[PDB]
Amino acid sequence: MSICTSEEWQGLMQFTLPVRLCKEIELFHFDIGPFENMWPGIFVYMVHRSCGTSCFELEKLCRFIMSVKKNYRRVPYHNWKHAVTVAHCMYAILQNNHTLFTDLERKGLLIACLCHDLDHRGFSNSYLQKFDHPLAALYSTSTMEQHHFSQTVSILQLEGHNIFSTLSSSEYEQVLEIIRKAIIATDLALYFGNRKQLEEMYQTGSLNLNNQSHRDRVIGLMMTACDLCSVTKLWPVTKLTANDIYAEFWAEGDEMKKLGIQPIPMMDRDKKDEVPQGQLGFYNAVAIPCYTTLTQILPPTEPLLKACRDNLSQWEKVIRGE
Ligand SMILES: CCCc1nc(C)c2c(C)nc3cc(OCc4ccc5ccccc5n4)ccc3n12
Ligand SMILES: [Mg+2]
Ligand SMILES: [Zn+2]
Repeated sequence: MSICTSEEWQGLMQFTLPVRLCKEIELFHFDIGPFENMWPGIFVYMVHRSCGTSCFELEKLCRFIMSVKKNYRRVPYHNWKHAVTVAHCMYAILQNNHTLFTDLERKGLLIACLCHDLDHRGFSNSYLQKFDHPLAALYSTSTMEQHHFSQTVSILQLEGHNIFSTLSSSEYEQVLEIIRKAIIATDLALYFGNRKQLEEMYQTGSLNLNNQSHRDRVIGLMMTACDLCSVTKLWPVTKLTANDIYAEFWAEGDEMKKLGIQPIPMMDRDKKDEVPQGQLGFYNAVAIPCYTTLTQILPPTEPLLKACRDNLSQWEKVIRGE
């Protein structure tokens, strides 16, 4: 497992954020894209702002973040950029719904988002379970996500990395649970059930944030919303991100071909033409319903729904040749 150098976490301690970035970070549609060098410092800032400067021991935090960074691989999409992207969206939702969530939860959720794709390979849970690869035997379901959490704990177990040590064993065990459920929730195979339950609970008015299982379900949908948030950016960022995703999908399809298996059209680079229709279907069946139910449960998150509506509109425009 990769460990940051002495030169990386200390430099991060030194980092400060420009004034104009402080303002824009608060926007849902903010794109971290153009600020690569500043990405670690952006997360620190977000953590300090959301949780408090007294929250974690700075030195332990810097080690943790820079070591998380080194455990993201050089893959087209499920990389370090994705991790910070997802953490930022979480920060925006949390800032607009601050007191609905406890100190511990905001700490856990921010750290969970950063680590939620730790050591991703560019391969889906479908690939691994239908090939093997020991990970699918180690985790029969949810599968990469179980691996991501395993990695999260491993990095915490590195010397001077455990940011949660100053917590009482009660709060400590809780924050791990928060992180575990939240990371697992990022398996999209689970999202569909989750959103139906939440839809059912909201429409009937059963929904109660004092109810832990309800609260667990809300957190998981927030995770889905953050995980998918590239659909909520300005169109050219969304379109550029779509390239990265397909780069990974097609590379998975290519390894499948090498091993004598036909991949689905989504992972088939020969089926490039079907992308806009595939996107349209993803927005209609996944993204739109996600951000709709989210807006219902958390009204301040509506700009997320709006941006996704806008991007759906764009994909429709591509389909009809415009
Ligand atoms: C697994 C990553 C989840 C995810 N995060 C984002 C942020 C996206 C985004 C933005 N788009 C996604 C599109 C998908 O599949 C859609 C699809 C379905 C059938 C196809 C057939 C041929 C060509 C492309 C197809 N695409 C599947 C997952 C998508 N996705
Ligand atoms: Mg994932
Ligand atoms: Zn992800």
